[PDB]
Amino acid sequence: TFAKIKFSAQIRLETGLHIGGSDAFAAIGAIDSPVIKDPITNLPIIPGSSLKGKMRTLLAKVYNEKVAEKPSDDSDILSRLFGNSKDKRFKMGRLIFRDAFLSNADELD
RNA sequence: ACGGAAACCUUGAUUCUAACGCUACUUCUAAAUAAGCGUUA
Repeated sequence: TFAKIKFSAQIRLETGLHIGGSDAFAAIGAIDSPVIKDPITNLPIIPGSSLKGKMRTLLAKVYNEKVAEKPSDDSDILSRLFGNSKDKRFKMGRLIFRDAFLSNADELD
């Protein structure tokens, strides 16, 4: 059965978040450590690469049953969802992450 | 059988050290617990 399930949620920060972007890329920021933003709305975002990497690192301490010096000698559980470039049968995972844009700018205003 | 696959803008950092809400200034100035004894008898 070919289906696609979509875990949707609202990530509410409970402390200040600093994902951090390049100084000249996310606009020229006067501050020394700017956060990553949307190139048009100039609102902070949570890129899907951030969530994917942090989730893979966290589940790499639980569902690995061993240690890995690279994200290639990983468990089948992590490879099947996030992907492994050197494995033929998991060259792309079953999880697709998305950028998380600001959703409550009205409420903040 | 998508110039594509895999990749945390990440690790370590105390908005901290020093500093008397302090110096000067009389609750003070005059003041008898005292005055009046009528008229009748």
